[PDB]
Amino acid sequence: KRINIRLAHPMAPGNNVTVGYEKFKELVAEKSNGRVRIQLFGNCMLGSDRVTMEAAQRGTLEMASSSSPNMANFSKQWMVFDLPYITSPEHQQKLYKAIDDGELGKKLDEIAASIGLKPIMYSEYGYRNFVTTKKPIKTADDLKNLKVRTTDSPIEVAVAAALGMAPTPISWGETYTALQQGTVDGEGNTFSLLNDAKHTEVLKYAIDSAHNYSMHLLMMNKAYYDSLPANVQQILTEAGREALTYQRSITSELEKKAEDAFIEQGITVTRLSPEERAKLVERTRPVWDKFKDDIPAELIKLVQETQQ
Repeated sequence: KRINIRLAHPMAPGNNVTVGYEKFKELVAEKSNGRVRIQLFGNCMLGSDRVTMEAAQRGTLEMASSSSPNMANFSKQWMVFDLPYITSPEHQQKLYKAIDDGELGKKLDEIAASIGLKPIMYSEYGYRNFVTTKKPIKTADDLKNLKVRTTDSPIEVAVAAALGMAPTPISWGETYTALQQGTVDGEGNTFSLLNDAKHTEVLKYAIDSAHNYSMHLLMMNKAYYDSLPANVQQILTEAGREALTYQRSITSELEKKAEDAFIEQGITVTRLSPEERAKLVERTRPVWDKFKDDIPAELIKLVQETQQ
């Protein structure tokens, strides 16, 4: 008989992550001649990122996708990815290869297995960049004393404080109002999201700080995966790997288009000098020490090895 597999995620129609999951669904049905069907539950239809991931861990749902920062709720080891300047866009190809094929990908599988999960796709999300409403930012010093919106992420807060900024955690839904009303001076996020949410309407300045990286992790319940016939496991594995090839590339293209949209809307986008980049790196490096007790040195090293 048919195998029906539920996949919950929090993302909206047309989003880079949502569309990777559509390709995954398509590829599963092709490779299986229709025997296996992924049923998509996007847009938090089955609950928040956290609720649907816990369902996947406990086995009341087959698959779910969570952002790498939210995965830190299940194991703080996932914070390795959030550490400021642990990776940079220059080296992304080597990062993907390590995650997909390498010792890094093996270590992550171990971590996922310890919390009841099997990784299927490490969907690209991308790098966050600082933006402001009124205060020109072109250098690392321009950041000092900025009131900046953050999420609840510990690393986000510490990065802001390390740079001399005053972090204010504000929910996403409240952030546009806060910028418009001036309770914060700026934020840090992807160009794609800022453009898609039209934060660009209130922003005037951007720098290519690339000070945080994230992914969206599609996981299957490990016991469920282990209960499947080898040919089905391989279909899922292959489909996720193949879907990821497109999703990674689509994400890059969308980010380029978003940056173009910033410039078309009159936003000044400053490409930081080597000197200024070096200042952001060195100012934020002390954050790693604040979090190293929950992040194994071996995992940090594996990620670092992808950047050389």
